[PDB]
Amino acid sequence: YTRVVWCAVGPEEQKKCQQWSQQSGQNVTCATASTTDDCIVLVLKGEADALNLDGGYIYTAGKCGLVPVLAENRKSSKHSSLDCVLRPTEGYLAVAVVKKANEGLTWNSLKDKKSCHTAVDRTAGWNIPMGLIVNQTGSCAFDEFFSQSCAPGADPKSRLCALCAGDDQGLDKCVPNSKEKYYGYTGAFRCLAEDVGDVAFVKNDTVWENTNGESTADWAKNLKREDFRLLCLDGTRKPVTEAQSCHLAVAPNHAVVSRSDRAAHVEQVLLHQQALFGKNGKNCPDKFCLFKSETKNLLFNDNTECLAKLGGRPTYEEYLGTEYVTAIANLKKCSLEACAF
Ligand SMILES: *[C@@H]1O[C@H](CO)[C@@H](O[C@@H]2O[C@H](CO)[C@@H](O)[C@H](O)[C@H]2NC(C)=O)[C@H](O)[C@H]1NC(C)=O
Ligand SMILES: C[C@@H](C(=O)O)c1cccc(Oc2ccccc2)c1
Ligand SMILES: *[C@@H]1O[C@H](CO)[C@@H](O)[C@H](O)[C@H]1NC(C)=O
Ligand SMILES: [Fe+3]
Ligand SMILES: [Zn+2]
Ligand SMILES: [Zn+2]
Repeated sequence: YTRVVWCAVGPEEQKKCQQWSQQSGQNVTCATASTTDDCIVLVLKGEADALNLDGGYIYTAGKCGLVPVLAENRKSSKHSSLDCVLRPTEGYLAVAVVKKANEGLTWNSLKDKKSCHTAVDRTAGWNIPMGLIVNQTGSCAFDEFFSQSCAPGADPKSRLCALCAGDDQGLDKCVPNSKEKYYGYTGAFRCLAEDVGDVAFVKNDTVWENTNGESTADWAKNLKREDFRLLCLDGTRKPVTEAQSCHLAVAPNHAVVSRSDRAAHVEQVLLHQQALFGKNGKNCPDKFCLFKSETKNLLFNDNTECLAKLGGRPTYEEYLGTEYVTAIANLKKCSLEACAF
């Protein structure tokens, strides 16, 4: 009676989830929805139990009363004896990436350029960079700052969707799931790499995992790191090896959320599922790896080492930290105490 219904966002997640479901002997089964917001609503209703969320999505979910359960944890430096599940999480570095060739474009000349964003309301792709730009300009006209963008989840006929490409057929332009060619970390970095946009708002790790052979994927196999630079907030440009000193912010790790009344069942099952299909897991790479999806980042980021227990049974505000929570409150002025649903 601890069976968990995962929420898959879009059909490729759904496909991975079904393979997970089948491989788990139905300890995990799958609900599917078209956007993250719809998946949150399913969980609210009790029609799904859980999914992994970006930080901006944890905020929306948390005002609706959902709670973080386990955090994604990637490759670590200090405290590396301590086992992944126990090891605290550090956050990731939100960066703004450009082409080297595009000379002279800096954090200080982004007005009227072309922008690539993971999705609207995501941490590295939107909350951080738009939060900065509104604050930098005293202006809530964030939809008027770039000339065109791919910002999945924005109005498809607005300039915020003009660069979005939609699916293999050109359908679903600007939908916030992986059918949108330029959706997500890997999508927004693609948007930049094919020179559709002038800047992509992603995290530090995306640049590395999609260059210098780390990706075999079609558009990525020939990408070279030296061809990109990070935009720092002092107006300078740096190599993508300097993310530590040229980032826009540090982001709270993506975390599994659930209904509070289900949080404990979800926690146990996921710990158990990870021992079966995570990094060194009994059945990965043999039958199934929870943490791989050929760089599509389906249901978990592909760089995820393990899902880690959280210290202090945190609220969602505590999980996100009080800096990030205000920044998001401030930004949402352009648009306090209400669940959105
Ligand atoms: C930014 O991201 C890259 C890619 O994740 C980091 O480099 C990896 O880090 C671990 C140790 O932290 C190495 O052992 C991996 O092999 C690296 N991956 C690759 C593909 O080279 C880098 O450390 C991160 N930088 C900062 C400043 O956070
Ligand atoms: C308020 C709304 C708008 O466009 O006017 C908006 C702004 C930014 C992000 C959004 O995405 C969500 C999603 C769920 C709840 C609230 C906002 C929704
Ligand atoms: C924007 O301005 C407010 C007011 O100073 C500040 O609290 C917030 O952290 C700023 N947001 C970002 C994303 O830097
Ligand atoms: Fe994120
Ligand atoms: Zn910093
Ligand atoms: Zn607390």
